[PDB]
Amino acid sequence: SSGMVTDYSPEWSYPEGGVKVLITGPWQEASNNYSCLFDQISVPASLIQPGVLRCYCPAHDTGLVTLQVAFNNQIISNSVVFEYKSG
Amino acid sequence: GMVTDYSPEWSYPEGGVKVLITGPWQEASNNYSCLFDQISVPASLIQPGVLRCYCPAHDTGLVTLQVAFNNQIISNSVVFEYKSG
Repeated sequence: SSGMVTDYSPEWSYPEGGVKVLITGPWQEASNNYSCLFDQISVPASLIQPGVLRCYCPAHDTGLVTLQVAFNNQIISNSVVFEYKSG
Repeated sequence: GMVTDYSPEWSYPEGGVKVLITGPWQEASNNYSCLFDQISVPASLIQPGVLRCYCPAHDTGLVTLQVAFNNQIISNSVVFEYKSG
């Protein structure tokens, strides 16, 4: 299940967060221990189906941040840019 | 089959927003498309079960979003919204 993020949507959120984000990649594990880290802030993630993780982004100041996928809190993907826009 | 999820669920009237739609999409052939209130736009299979498309422009309001293959609808309809902006 370790590898690289193939896509994610949306690529941004307003500062208050609370936006669903889908992240695709080689995630296959059955165990419910996936999480997503936005600028190191962790939120739980759910495996919708093989290769598809869903999470609701956390609140964060405007700016660009790293978005990573972890399993048992261990980073298992590359970092991709996620943007918090002032809006 | 059925759409398992999709994101984002909305767009501004001008459209031009990337939308990922997940489900039982396995086909190898490059003939997937997405229908927004009957407006068709091409879609690409990023990887099994994952389709990417860029939504069309549309007047404010709720519309149906469906997945098709070879121009024939193969999924249920899910709500997609164009917000005033």
